[PDB]
Amino acid sequence: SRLNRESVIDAALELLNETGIDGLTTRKLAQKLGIEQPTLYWHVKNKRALLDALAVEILARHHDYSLPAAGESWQSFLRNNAMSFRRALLRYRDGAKVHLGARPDEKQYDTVETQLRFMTENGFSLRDGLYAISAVSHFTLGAVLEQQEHTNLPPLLREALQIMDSDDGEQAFLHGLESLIRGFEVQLTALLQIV
Amino acid sequence: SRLNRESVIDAALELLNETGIDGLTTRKLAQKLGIEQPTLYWHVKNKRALLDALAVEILARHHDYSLPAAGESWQSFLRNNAMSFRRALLRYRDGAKVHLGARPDEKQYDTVETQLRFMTENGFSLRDGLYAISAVSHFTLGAVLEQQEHTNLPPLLREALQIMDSDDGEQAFLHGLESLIRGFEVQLTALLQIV
Ligand SMILES: CN(C)c1ccc(O)c2c1C[C@H]1C[C@H]3[C@H](N(C)C)C(O)=C(C(N)=O)C(=O)[C@@]3(O)C(O)=C1C2=O
Ligand SMILES: CN(C)c1ccc(O)c2c1C[C@H]1C[C@H]3[C@H](N(C)C)C(O)=C(C(N)=O)C(=O)[C@@]3(O)C(O)=C1C2=O
Ligand SMILES: [Cl-]
Ligand SMILES: [Cl-]
Ligand SMILES: [Cl-]
Ligand SMILES: [Cl-]
Ligand SMILES: [Cl-]
Ligand SMILES: [Cl-]
Ligand SMILES: [Cl-]
Ligand SMILES: [Cl-]
Ligand SMILES: [Mg+2]
Ligand SMILES: [Mg+2]
Repeated sequence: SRLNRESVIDAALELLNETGIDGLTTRKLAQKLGIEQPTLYWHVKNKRALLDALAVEILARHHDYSLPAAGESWQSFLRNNAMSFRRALLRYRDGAKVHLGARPDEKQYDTVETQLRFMTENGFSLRDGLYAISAVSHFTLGAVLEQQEHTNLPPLLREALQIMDSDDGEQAFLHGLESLIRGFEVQLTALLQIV
Repeated sequence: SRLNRESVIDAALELLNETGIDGLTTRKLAQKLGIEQPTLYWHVKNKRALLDALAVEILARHHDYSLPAAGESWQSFLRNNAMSFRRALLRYRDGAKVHLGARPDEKQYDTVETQLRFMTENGFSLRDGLYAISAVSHFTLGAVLEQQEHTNLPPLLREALQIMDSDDGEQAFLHGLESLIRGFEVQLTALLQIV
């Protein structure tokens, strides 16, 4: 098949949905592409190189709300941004593990920079804006990994689980997301006051 | 060596700190114990069985704040509980991945039940208390995985990272933790009012 970057990644993602991350190997990627292992190696040095690239391509391809709209609030941008991240991470099997393992890369540097600047433009110190972004990010990754990694008992526990299972974990994600955004707001608002 | 449960786990944890989760195999556990693979298999059917057990033993051994103190608030219990979880997950290499992969097990059912009941006793609906517990849990896991899985650029990004690196990610963890607890409080407090 074609072994340009885009084609190698198409096939690696397609494989990831077949095998998950633990089973994704270069050997199996080579078979999928109908090529010998040493041909693939010209293109893809190892699995870590492969994963590094998938993590970025997944976000470039499906993470539509990297940047805020003109006039958008930081409440609404962190909302939309976190929702876009969750969806892009769920679109591929072990998506959040492929994300976790990778390097916030040169090509996304300007995305994350814009975000840190955006947050500083609406009244966050750098410090408190990076904490806001890292918490959203850590909350969203953790919920998505649980959703993905789950792939007689006491009553509350029985009912709680039954309820978590009702939907994908989206209601529990969006609820905690609102708590997190408001917590940030209550902090930002108070300034030097004891809160 | 001894192949009682406690001894098998001691050696598996010791191995996990040597290899991490990806390198932990039953074959290597057998070598570490000085036993043949089929002797180990009598004791430990596979890696998934092994991981299931480590995840639980890690919490039984080092997660000291499963349950709240007499008189403690739900703000302070979720604080202490999340801090105990983070520490227990960091005590072993890829601790959060060993946690993620496992089954909230019969032996911890009563711990998590007590917690769901505790939260309902201080004015949460079951629904809103499970969302509170799952968000703490998802936030803490995600921060711990990032801390663990991280194992020239634009300025804000440069300074932000420099700052994240200053400590282990504990300041960013404890800051987001306070936002999350307050977000919950603002929700719980309002009742039927628009907030
Ligand atoms: C530098 N900054 C404070 C941190 C701290 C800890 C982290 O674990 C991370 C960042 C940058 C953030 C930006 C977040 C952003 N958002 C809050 C989800 C985000 O939208 C993107 C993005 N490329 O669009 C990420 O790279 C991102 O998912 C990400 O992977 C990050 C990340 O992994
Ligand atoms: C049932 N409940 C709402 C959920 C939902 C999603 C989850 O991803 C989980 C739970 C139970 C929670 C309890 C939390 C608790 N805490 C909020 C951190 C906790 O202290 C424990 C514990 N055994 O002490 C967990 O099992 C726990 O870490 C855990 O692993 C959970 C977990 O994985
Ligand atoms: Cl072709
Ligand atoms: Cl080609
Ligand atoms: Cl290309
Ligand atoms: Cl491989
Ligand atoms: Cl002995
Ligand atoms: Cl023995
Ligand atoms: Cl024993
Ligand atoms: Cl194995
Ligand atoms: Mg990331
Ligand atoms: Mg858990």
